[PDB]
Parts: sequence; C-alpha cells; structure tokens
Amino acid sequence: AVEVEVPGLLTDHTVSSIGHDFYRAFSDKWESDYTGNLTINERPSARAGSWITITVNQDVIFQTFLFPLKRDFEKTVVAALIQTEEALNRRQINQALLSTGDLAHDEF
Repeated sequence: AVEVEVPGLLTDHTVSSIGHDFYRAFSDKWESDYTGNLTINERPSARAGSWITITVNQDVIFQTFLFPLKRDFEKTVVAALIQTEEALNRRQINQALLSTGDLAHDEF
C-alpha cells in the first residue's frame, strides 16, 4: 500500500433526524482506493423520512431513501459504502485494479 488518508471533502450537508446521523455513520466506516472526494446531501420529506444523495465533487453517483421508524438505517449506511465505490469501479478504478490486483469477492 504505502498510502495515507490525505484527501477528502465529506460535508454534513444534511438536516434530518436520520440524515444528520447518516453523515456520521457513513464517515465512521468510509474507506476508498480512489481520491475520496465525496459529500453527503439529504432532502427532508415528512411523508416517509429523508432522501440521501452522495455526490463526488459535483456529480451524483448513488442515492436512496432513509426511514426513521424502520431499523434499516445501519444496513443502508453500510450498503451505501459499497454502492458509492461501485459507481467509480467502472469509471476509473477499473484501470487500477486491471493493472494490479483484480477483484475476487462479488462479480455479479
């Protein structure tokens, strides 16, 4: 490896009783092979909870719905970590993993 967590721009652009905690819960388990230039946005919608939308620099790559009465929040946080890199895995990480250390965990 010989690498350090130097880059990053995770901002608490979140204003919901669940979406404010998604910021902290995501960043507590966040890890990445790319430059890590991502931020977390939410839209509060009292019909159901919050929309969560993660953006890399200025571009959306993953988004999902959070619910405050349900217990999926932890699972939805952990799943957003994988789904954030799965957007970038065919954009740019594809050349890095092909050049040295192809995948062997979950192809399809």
